[PDB]
Amino acid sequence: RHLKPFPPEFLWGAASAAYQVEGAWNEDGKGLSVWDVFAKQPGRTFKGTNGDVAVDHYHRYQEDVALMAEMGLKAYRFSVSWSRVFPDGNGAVNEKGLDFYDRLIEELRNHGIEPIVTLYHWDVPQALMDAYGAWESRRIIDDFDRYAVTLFQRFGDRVKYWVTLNQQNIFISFGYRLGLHPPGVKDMKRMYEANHIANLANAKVIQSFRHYVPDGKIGPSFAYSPMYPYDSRPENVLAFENAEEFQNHWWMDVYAWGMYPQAAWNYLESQGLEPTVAPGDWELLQAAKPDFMGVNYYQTTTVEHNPPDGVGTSSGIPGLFKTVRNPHVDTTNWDWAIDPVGLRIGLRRIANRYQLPILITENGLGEFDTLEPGDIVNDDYRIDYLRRHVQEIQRAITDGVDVLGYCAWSFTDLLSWLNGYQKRYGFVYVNRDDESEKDLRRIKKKSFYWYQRVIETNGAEL
Amino acid sequence: RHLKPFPPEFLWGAASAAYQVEGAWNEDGKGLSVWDVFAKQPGRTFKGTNGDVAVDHYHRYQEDVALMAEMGLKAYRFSVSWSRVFPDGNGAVNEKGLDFYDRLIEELRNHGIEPIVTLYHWDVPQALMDAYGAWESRRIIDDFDRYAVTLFQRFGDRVKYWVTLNQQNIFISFGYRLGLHPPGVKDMKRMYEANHIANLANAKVIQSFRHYVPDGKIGPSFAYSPMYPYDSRPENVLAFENAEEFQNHWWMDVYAWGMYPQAAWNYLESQGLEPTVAPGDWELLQAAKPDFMGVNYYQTTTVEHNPPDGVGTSSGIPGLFKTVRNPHVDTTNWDWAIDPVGLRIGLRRIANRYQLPILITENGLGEFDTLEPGDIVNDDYRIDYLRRHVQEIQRAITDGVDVLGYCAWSFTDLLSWLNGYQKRYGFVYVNRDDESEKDLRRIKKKSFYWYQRVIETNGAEL
Repeated sequence: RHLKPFPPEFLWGAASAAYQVEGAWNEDGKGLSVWDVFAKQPGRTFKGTNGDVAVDHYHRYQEDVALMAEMGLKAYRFSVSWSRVFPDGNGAVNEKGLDFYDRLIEELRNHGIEPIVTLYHWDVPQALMDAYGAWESRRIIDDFDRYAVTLFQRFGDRVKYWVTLNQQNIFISFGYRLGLHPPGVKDMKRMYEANHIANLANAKVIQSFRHYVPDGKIGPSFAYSPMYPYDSRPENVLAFENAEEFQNHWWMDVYAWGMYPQAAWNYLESQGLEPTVAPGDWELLQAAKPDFMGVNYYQTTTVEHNPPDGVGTSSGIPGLFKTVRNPHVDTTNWDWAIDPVGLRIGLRRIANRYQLPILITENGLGEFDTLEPGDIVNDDYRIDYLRRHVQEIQRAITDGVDVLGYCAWSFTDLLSWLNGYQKRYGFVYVNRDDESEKDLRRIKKKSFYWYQRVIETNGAEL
Repeated sequence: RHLKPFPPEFLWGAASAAYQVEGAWNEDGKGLSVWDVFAKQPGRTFKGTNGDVAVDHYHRYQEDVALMAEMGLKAYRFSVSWSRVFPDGNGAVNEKGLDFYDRLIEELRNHGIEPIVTLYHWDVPQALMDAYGAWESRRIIDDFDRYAVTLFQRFGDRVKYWVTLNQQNIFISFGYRLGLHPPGVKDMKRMYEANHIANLANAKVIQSFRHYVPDGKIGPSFAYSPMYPYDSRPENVLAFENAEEFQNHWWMDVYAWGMYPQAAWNYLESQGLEPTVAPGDWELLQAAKPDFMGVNYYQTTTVEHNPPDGVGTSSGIPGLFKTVRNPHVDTTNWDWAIDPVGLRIGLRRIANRYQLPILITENGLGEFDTLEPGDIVNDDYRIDYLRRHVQEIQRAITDGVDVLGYCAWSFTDLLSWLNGYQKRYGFVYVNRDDESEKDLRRIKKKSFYWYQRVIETNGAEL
């Protein structure tokens, strides 16, 4: 057993999200997104940081793409801001907004970089929330489809790889169960209704894609934390079965097969939480097969048995499972797990269950970076993290998983949703902080040159 | 939470296998099976025990069925001895052989017991082995199909439930990898070829069944030991992924989906062990969907990481996994785990992966029963084992698994393949041992009356 090489056209990539990078929040006719409004609620974000300017990629995209070309990136995954294209969500298309993405795509294409367009990264126009509650209304299905079709028509000739909803499980759960993200709701019944509507929207746009981009490849991207049982106690293995189905299959089985898993469905039904199903829903969900599963990966989760009066720090569902710290994985300086083998396990699970190729749409290390004199940022810790994950991807490929590419999170430093700028993810440091924009200058970190060498050798030198 | 009741037509059953019970090995024109010949090789079986007489069910079937009716069995699962029906495997049908099964089916029906006919329990006629190597030749596909169709034509009007191959993973692995069962070969390449041919034979007969028994239900039965990781060490979870796929999905994915899992396939191909595929193979395997998955269950298996220089007591595959004792389950007197929750886990896994109904075709406890004065057998240990498993089945039904029935192994004591008679499995003790058949009298054990009560109450007291 020697390791297989990465395939010749492997998409070595890096990624961002529109609200986190663009700025220009009110320029060129752009409408308000739910995040523009949410982040301006006092106390919501660290030091009141928000996306008004972010790292100003909207104005600095030429420099950023030039840096991507210097690195030799094979692919750049970005999201399109719906509120730039339809400021009111529906209604009139904004040609200024589409023209930004056209210029970005042209810059990428002129440097030989594959664009990977992500339709949705959490920024539905505020006008749709006001009009009908956004993801809680079936009205969004057609509005999202009209938006996606517009993008397919404008860019399908130049963009082969598309992601639909990015981390639906996050925007739905954080928005409707934990109340951390818009709309700030804590209501499981509403969460599962909005989730079902998002599932229908995903399926509808994949159907549209088959018409407008017949040679393209499309898929949703799932924030995947593979579950582990704590030990071989039967009750803990059963907790693992419950958790993997409830947290992971609940989304990925719908994406791949168009069907919710039955044990989870029956539990939700027993709680009065299962979504409302309309005639035609199952037919639509089953008729929208993706070309790949997108995977956003940071860590695994370990679970154990949870008595019916137990946990609802540990989280879980009474009678089904609760989380427990895994003593067998490392942690970051923020006490989150580092588990590169877990990425191999997740890739293996997706191939084994769904036989789908996988695009890793997000993986990276957030850490304080120190800017040293001479514009030097020594981030060996980020190189170590990325190296270990890429090594495990190579082992998954050797096992037989079809991995289409790997998008490191992120290309440049970016604004986090709630925590400001100090925990940085980029290959490229952006000189700004939570207090001021400074000069917004871009500074290549050591990891930039490391990844440049990874790409040059197609992953042979890590 | 309220447990669901066992469904109104739940098949409370018990089971046997032809070679293990019938005797009459050379009567009424029956041809030699591979087991008739194999068990007579010196040293092959304990004390030279063999199936010449076994417990003489061929002559005593009326008494045995009368005991089943006294117990109130809803179903009796038995296997048909191919060599009674086609003494040479192909060629001329033997009407006396069919007449035995006709009389057995009529006896069951007259007592209100549902027959569950198992086509194949390891006893291919020796003439097919002599002519072409039995399961190593594609010739067996049509010969097995002709045998199955004969049974469908004669009995399809009276038998709704059919099992095709019973525990293919055992007869193939023991016959061609471990050399413990006929033909006594130890050659992994030959094992995987014979296994592929058995897969095609299974699919072919299910296809034929659709033509001849339009209201029937058919499926294969898999000897399922669900795998557990030892703990939440990533390498042990990975070992579990490898083990569940290689040991379990390798068979059940072919049965349910008509496809071998890719990581296991690629491992075999790297060893030069993958089977030879002919045009039409995938089409046939994919077009023969079963109505249920049959499950033979005794215990789970716990696994841990196994370096490429490791185990090949513990067993495993270097670089994939190795077994390890599970400290969290009880054990039988033969180091078998007792893990009723593991049965719930296995049922949940089959429902979650394949959405198939499940017929539990075999589950039971083997122990050295003592015949006490007054013809009393106090087998409280067997009652305890069965009770715990039936309770876990009810929990699986409550979770949403469609369990069609439960066949306790076995109805009467029977001959084991290699280990004689002393480790007994029956509800009904048979007075014989390894040295002689004694008088073969049938004696109800305490567990007989326990299960009688379970059936009478439809499980409602457990």
